[PDB]
Amino acid sequence: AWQKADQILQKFIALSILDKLITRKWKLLPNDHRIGIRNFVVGMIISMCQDDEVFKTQKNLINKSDLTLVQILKQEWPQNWPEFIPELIGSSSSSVNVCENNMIVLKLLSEEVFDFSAEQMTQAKALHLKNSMSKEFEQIFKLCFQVLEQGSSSSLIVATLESLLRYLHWIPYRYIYETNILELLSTKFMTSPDTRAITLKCLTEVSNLKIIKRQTVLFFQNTLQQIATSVMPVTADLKATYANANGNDQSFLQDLAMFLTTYLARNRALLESDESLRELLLNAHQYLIQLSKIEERELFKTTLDYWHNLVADLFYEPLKKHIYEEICSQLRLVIIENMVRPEEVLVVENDEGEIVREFVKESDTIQLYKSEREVLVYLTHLNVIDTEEIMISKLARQIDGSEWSWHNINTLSWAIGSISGTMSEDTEKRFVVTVIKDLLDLTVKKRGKDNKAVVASDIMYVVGQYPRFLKAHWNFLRTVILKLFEFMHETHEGVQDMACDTFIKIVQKCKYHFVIQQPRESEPFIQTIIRDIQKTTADLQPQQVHTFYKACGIIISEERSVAERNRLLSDLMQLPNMAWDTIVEQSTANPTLLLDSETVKIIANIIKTNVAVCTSMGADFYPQLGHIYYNMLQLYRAVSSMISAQVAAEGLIATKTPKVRGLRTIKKEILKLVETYISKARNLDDVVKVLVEPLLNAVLEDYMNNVPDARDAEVLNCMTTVVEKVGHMIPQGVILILQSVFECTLDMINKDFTEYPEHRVEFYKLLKVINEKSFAAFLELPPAAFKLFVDAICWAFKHNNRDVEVNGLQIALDLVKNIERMGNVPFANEFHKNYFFIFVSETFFVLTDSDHKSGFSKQALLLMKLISLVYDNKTSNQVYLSQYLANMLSNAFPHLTSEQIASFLSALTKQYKDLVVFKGTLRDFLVQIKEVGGDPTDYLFAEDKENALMEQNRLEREKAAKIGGLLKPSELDD
Repeated sequence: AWQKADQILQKFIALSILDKLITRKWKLLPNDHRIGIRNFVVGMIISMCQDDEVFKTQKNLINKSDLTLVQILKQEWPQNWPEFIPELIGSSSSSVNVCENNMIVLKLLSEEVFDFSAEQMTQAKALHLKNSMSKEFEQIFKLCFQVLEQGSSSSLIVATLESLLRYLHWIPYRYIYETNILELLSTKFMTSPDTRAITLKCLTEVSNLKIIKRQTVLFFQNTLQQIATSVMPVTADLKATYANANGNDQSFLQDLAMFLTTYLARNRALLESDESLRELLLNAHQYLIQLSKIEERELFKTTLDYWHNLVADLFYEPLKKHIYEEICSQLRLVIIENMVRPEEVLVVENDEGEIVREFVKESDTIQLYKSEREVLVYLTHLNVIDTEEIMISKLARQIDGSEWSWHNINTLSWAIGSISGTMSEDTEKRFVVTVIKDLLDLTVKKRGKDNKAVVASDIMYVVGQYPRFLKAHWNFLRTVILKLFEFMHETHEGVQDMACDTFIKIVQKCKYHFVIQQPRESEPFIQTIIRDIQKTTADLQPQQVHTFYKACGIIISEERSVAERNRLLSDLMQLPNMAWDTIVEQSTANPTLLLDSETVKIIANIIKTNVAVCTSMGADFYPQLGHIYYNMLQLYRAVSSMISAQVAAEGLIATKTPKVRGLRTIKKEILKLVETYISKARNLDDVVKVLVEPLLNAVLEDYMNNVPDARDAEVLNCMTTVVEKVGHMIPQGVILILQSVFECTLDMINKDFTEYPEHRVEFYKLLKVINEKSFAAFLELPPAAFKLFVDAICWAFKHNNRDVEVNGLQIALDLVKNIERMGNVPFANEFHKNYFFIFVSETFFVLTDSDHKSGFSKQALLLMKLISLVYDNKTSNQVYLSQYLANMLSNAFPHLTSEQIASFLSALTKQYKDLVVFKGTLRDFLVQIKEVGGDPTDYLFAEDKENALMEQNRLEREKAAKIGGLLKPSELDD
């Protein structure tokens, strides 16, 4: 029906008609109608553009005719339109407006077919397009260059530069460097403010090509000269300029930062060698120092990434450092004055200059901090005298009041804390003594809740970053702890939270010092701490009280003598054990207390207190656990009746009520306490003899018999740690666990991939450890349940959730490993008959699934082991498996010919020992197979590049560890 085209032009739904044909019926038309159509569209576009009024007030229709033309080139060009570019050039010299619109065409075309993607052009497919279509990237360049030499129109030149940028990566590099285009860009087009932005982007892009030495210097020289001349001198206050600039000028300053950093990262060594370009070198860095003062996240990160490169290089190569000494001096100041907030600092300034407890934990910020800390640490090693001097003289100006402000004391505190590990122990000692004296003196000077909160957070930050100093100076340690206790009485919850966090952080390093009796002291500080605990912690929220008891438990586990450690534990637990004996009394007399918010809250917080101490004490917590254990399990049973009663009485809807939520929190914390102890228990035979049976008895039937919405995923998690630590010697216990949680949980999660997301995760963690530690339990299952196990396994690795998929694959691998192990036994024959093919097809399906971007390597390994399971067995039915696989491949890839299927099948089964080679075979074929079709292929290479990055990070970390201060104390063990 399309035929009525050429006339309507030579229009809203008229161009829409061609669009439906080009996208759905184009490759059907003979070469006849295709030459005709492409010609009358290039024709009528040209007509519109030669008329000025149509050109001016109509760019909207010229736009979608360009989009139409692009859709044509995508299909026709180059193989069936070998002379499009000549027809482009030809028609361009005939009219200025045609030429400009032709530039827009070039741009849109590259946006559609060339720079659809760009960065990952480091590969064979784009390298194909580049040097095979070289002849007409040569033409596109030549057109752009000729237009730039004799072009007049601002909008034309802009359009030309926009397409240039789009094409720079395609053009034989010869043409960028032997032409005078680089001189042209870096002078005339930097001078003109209309062309400036795009020219800078172009030149940035040039610093990213595959590489002349003289020209790269030259264009940088020109560009810097033209900025100084036409835009702003190196001395300009860019922080101010930026703050007051419009959108265009801000964008320009960002582009300048990008240009300088990218050029200098690549070409710095060039400029360092010739001691004639030193000024230009320092000048470009001086510009970046100015840019680095701008208050804008992305501009700041852009500069910082570059400084990190520079100063890491100078530290490893110190003979270069003299060159940049003044630049590094300015940079210390910029960084010290513009520190990102460490994650340890829990109070913040909002919109209305209110000091609050941050809600949000931004980890975009955590990476910015990490990079800034490293820059400051490298700068500190480069000049530790300058660094210390800056920080101490800045602190003096906080103290004399001349530069006092929240912002200034914060950034400086954060910098001081961020360089812990950079100094010798001696230099650090003198440094930290002064800083702490000054920050304490600020806590006395600066009154009001706000002041107090700001300065408290800074002093807590600093002391928590210098445990090495505290460990060596018992007097400062005690004083610092007493001050933290004082902070725990402040009304600001952010300050309290940080006081408990800092207490914990220092105790992790200094615990020994709290347990021994110090000279000058009547008793170990842990004794004093415990006796005053009720006073010390009276203002804390329960969550902070739990941290405080956690820190005490870390100190108590330093006492290696049993009677004394047990008595410290008993003393620590006096308050929660008193509350526990009371509430156990009261609640068992009147079980409806369990529906009371306050009572539930009391119980939950007792259990949480025990979890917190157990987390720190591990195996040493047993006397306390054994003190509450039976009443705790009775409480669990009692709370479980309450919950079932509300469900029976109200509906399912009961689980949404606060009463039932409150009741389940008790069950969840009890399961956490027991999981936590069993995960660290040393006495495993006692765990089995005394703890396990009452635990399974209290928890398993209750889980099995509850309604789905009232089953706690925490039961699965507790059972995973039980099986993991003692599963090897509770075979009956593991069978009960399976019997109680297996079918009923599988029923909850086998309808979709999303409902009961924690049950899903904890279910496959539990199956993986059962399959591993007590595989015999899966044989005590009736065959109907084994069948369910096999389906559940496949179901798991069908998820896109990594935290389920990885376990499904592991369990499939452990199961096949097992079946491989038993050889020619009845069960293996059953497995082949009933389950082996399910695993083969389900594995191959997820492995080929383009939507399933996770897990390639392990899936390939499982397919390898399945294939090995048959072809490595001399008496198995091998040709049957080859026929099955030929059918499966034919079905997955219907477009392959029989010989292509043959060749894939044969390469697939040729070897099944070396995973690296197998993976490569599979990838080679799947990439070829999915090229024809356009399906995605990177998922195939993603596990590898994620593994190379992790290796890269582990190497960096190992180097960083040798440089004092790069890793913070908390990251050191310890």
